[PDB]
Amino acid sequence: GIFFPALEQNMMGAVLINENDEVMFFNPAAEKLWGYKREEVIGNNIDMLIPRDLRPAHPEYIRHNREGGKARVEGMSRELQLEKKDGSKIWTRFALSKVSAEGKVYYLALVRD
Amino acid sequence: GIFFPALEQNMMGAVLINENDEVMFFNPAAEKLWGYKREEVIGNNIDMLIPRDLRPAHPEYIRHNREGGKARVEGMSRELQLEKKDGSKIWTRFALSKVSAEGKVYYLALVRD
Amino acid sequence: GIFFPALEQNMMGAVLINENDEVMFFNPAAEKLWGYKREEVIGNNIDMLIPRDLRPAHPEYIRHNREGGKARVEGMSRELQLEKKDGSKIWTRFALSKVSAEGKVYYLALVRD
Amino acid sequence: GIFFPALEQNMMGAVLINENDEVMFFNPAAEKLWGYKREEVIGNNIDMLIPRDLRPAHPEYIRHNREGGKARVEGMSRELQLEKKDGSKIWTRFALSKVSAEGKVYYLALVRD
Ligand code: HEM
Ligand code: HEM
Ligand code: HEM
Ligand code: HEM
Repeated sequence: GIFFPALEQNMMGAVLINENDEVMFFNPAAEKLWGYKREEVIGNNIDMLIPRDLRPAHPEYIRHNREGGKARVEGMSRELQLEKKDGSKIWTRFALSKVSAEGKVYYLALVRD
Repeated sequence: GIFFPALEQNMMGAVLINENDEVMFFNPAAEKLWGYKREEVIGNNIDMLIPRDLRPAHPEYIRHNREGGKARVEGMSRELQLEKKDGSKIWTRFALSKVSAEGKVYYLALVRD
Repeated sequence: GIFFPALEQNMMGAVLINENDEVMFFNPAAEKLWGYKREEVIGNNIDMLIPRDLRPAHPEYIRHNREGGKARVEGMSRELQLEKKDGSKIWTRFALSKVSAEGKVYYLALVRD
Repeated sequence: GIFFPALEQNMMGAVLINENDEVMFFNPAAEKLWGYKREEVIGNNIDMLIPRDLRPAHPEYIRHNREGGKARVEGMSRELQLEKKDGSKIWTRFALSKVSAEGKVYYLALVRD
C-alpha cells in the first residue's frame, strides 16, 4: 500500500469526504492548514471545515454537483479564503476531484498556501 | 478501496517513482499532461519525463535529496516548464512530496495547468 | 459604434462594475436573468446582485482581487446559483474579466443559463 | 470608452463579423484559441476561422440566419470543435449574438474552453 502513504505524507492538505459529505480522511498537512487535529474532524460534516460566511451557501454547491453525475469538477479552481479553528483566515489554492469509489461519490480536496 | 481511486481519478496528474527512480504510477491526468500513455511510462526511468535540456542536471537533484534523509521537499515549489512527448512545452505547477514506506523512499509529484 | 451594441444586444447578460463596485452597465439579458430592470441597478452597489447569503463573503473576494494587481481572474469559473429579485434561484455560468481602463479597475461579468 | 476595453481584455475569445461576414474584431483571447494573430484575420472572410470540414456547409447557415430577420439567434449553443491554425482541434463553448449596429447585421461570437 503506497497510495495511502502518498496522501498521508503529502505536502498538500488532503480532505476526503464520503457520500454524506462526512470527513473520512484528514492528513497532517490539513491539520496545520485548518488548525484542527484530525480526531476533531473524522466523521463530522464537511460543514465544520467551511468558512462561517459560506456555510449557508456551500451545501447547495455540493448538492448541485452530486446531482450532476458529471465526472468533471471545475469548482474551487481559484484562491479561496480558508477559515481556521481560531477564526483567523489565510488564502489558499484548492484542487478538487470527484471520486467514484466503492460505488459511491467521494470528493477529494488537495489544499496549499 | 478509497485512496487508490483518490489519486487515480484525481484532476491533478500524479506520478510516483520508487527508490530506483522508476515510475510506479502514472494516472490519466498525467497521461494528458505529458502525452504519454501509461504503458509507455510504467517501469521506465524518471528521466523520460524530464525535459531533454534538464536531463543532465535532474539526477543530481533527486540524489542530493535522497541522501539528505529529510522528510520535507522544498524544491519544485514554482512553475516548471513541462515537455510533452511531441516536443511541445507547457507551463505547470508542481506539488512534490517525499513518501517513506516499507523502509524505502518514494516521491509523489502532483501536477497541474 | 460597434462595441456598445455588441454587449447591449448580447445573448449573455452583461454586468460592468466600476472601481467603486457600482454597476455601470446592465444589459437586457441581465435584466431577465436577475428580474431587475436597469433603472433598479445602475448606480447601485454590486451587493444588490449578490445572493443574500453570500453578501457577507463576496466583498472580501473582490477586494482581495483588486489588491492583487493581477490581470487575470480565475474565480467564478464554475456554475453559480443566481438569486432573482423575487427570491427564486437559478443556476448559471459566469465568465468574469478584469478590465483596466483610464487608470482604473473594472469588472465585466458575462452570464448565461 | 469602456465597452471596447471590456471586449478587448475579455477572458473569452471575441470575434465580430460585419454584414459581409468579414472579421472586424478579433481579441487576444481569440488569438490564443485559434492560433492566429489578429493581423492575420482582420478583413478576411469568417471562412478562415471555420473548421475545414464545415467550411462547405457553414456559409449556408449564416445566409439562412441573415435572411431570417429574427433578433433571436439560438445557433451554436453546444460544444463545438474549433480547428486551429496548425490544424489541431480543441473543444469549445460558443455564445453567438446577432448585433444590429450602424444599421447593419453584425454577429458576435464569444468563445471559451
Ligand atoms: C477553505 C474551505 C473551503 C471553501 C472556502 C470552499 C468554498 C467553495 C465555494 C465558494 C464553492 C462554490 C463556488 C466555486 O465553485 O468556486 C464551493 C463548491 C464546492 N466545494 Fe468547496 N470549499 C471549501 C472546502 C471544500 C472541501 C474540503 C470539499 C470537499 C472535499 C469541497 C467540495 C466542494 C464541491 C463538491 C463543490 C461544488 C463543485 C462545483 O463548484 O462545481 N469544498 N466551495
Ligand atoms: C515536467 C518535469 C519536471 C521538471 C521540469 C523538473 C524540474 C526540476 C528542477 C528544476 C529541480 C531543481 C530546482 C527546484 O527544486 O526547483 C527539480 C528537483 C527535484 N525534482 Fe523535478 N522536475 C520534473 C519532474 C519531477 C518528477 C516527476 C519527480 C518525482 C516524482 C521529481 C522529483 C524531484 C526531486 C526529488 C527534486 C529535488 C528535491 C528538491 O529540490 O528539494 N521531479 N526538478
Ligand atoms: C449571481 C451572482 C454572483 C455570485 C453567486 C457570485 C459568487 C462568487 C463567489 C462564490 C466567489 C468566490 C469563489 C469563486 O471565485 O468561485 C466570487 C468571486 C468574485 N466575484 Fe462574484 N458572484 C456573483 C456576481 C459577481 C459580479 C456581477 C461581479 C462583477 C462584475 C463579480 C465579481 C467577482 C470577483 C472580482 C471575484 C473575485 C475574483 C476571483 O475569484 O479571482 N461577481 N463571486
Ligand atoms: C470553431 C468555429 C466555428 C464552428 C465549428 C461553427 C460551427 C457552426 C455550425 C455547426 C453551425 C450550424 C449548426 C448550429 O447552429 O449549431 C453554425 C451556424 C452559425 N454560425 Fe458558426 N461556427 C464557428 C464560428 C462562428 C463565428 C466566429 C461566427 C460569427 C461571429 C459564427 C456564426 C454563425 C451563424 C450566424 C450561424 C447561423 C446561426 C444559426 O444556426 O441559427 N460561427 N456554426
